[PDB]
Amino acid sequence: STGSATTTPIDSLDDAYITPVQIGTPAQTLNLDFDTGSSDLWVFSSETTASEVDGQTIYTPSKSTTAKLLSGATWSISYGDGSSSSGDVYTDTVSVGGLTVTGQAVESAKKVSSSFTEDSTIDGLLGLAFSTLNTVSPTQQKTFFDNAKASLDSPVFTADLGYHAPGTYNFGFIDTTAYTGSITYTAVSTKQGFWEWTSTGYAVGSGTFKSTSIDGIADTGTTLLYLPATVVSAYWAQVSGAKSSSSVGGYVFPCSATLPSFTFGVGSARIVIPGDYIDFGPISTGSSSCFGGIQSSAGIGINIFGDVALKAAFVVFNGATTPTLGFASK
Repeated sequence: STGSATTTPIDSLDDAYITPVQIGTPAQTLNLDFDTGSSDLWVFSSETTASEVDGQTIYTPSKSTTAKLLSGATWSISYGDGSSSSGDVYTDTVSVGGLTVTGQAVESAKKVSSSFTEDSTIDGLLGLAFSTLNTVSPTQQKTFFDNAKASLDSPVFTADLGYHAPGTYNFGFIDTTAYTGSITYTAVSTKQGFWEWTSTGYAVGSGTFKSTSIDGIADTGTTLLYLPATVVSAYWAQVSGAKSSSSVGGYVFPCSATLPSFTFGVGSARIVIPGDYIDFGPISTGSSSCFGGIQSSAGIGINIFGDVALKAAFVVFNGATTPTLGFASK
């Protein structure tokens, strides 16, 4: 089997992407944030504290003839950005882009933190990291991809995120028309439960490539590109007037600037992030200070290849017995 679903930016900055997912019988379609940095499929629901729901579409398990309470199971997750959610668990039928899993754990939120309530466009998350990170207790549950894997034509999914435009998540096949050149594959460590890999270096604009190992994770659920402070300083030094602002929380730059590109290495291959992808717009409405899309990972504890980096590539998440990651230009 295969599946193919369009993923759409939630706003004009590409802050996140939502993908429609069918849950239950008859189908209840919710728009979920596909997240290669976590391993829980959770949804706003009829059980979510009413004051914490503000415009999201909710899953109502009592209206699904295939929903079953997973007796005794609870979940609670805290994400790297300080957000959180928790609740109980149903199993139900879940379909993405024509690919159907029966008996998928659907984690129903009883509580969500403020940033989730404030994002009316995101009805929940669909985790695509390794199932070892799933938070369901006392019986850990499998991700949608892990449940689908055995049935897929090939044990892979691909992320093709758009810049200021829709893109695609495919399951079970590699669309050879969706990228240019060849796909370069690179080793993955699953020891922390993430799609963790080592970039071979970077370049700023038209500058020379610096060969240096940069360990990090491919995280579709993170908006920006978080890299070591040395690398980030080298980038912003090429933008007149750019500076790190403690009050704003990162590097800012004059909105009148033209940003240089940023290249990262994948083996001997190179992925180029155009300068425009690094512009996240005014820090507040009407400001002439703009927020940068490349930020320091110091204090996060890990480097993160988030959407800014991933949307410059066609990315293969190869879930074979020994997982690997593939990157192609597009």
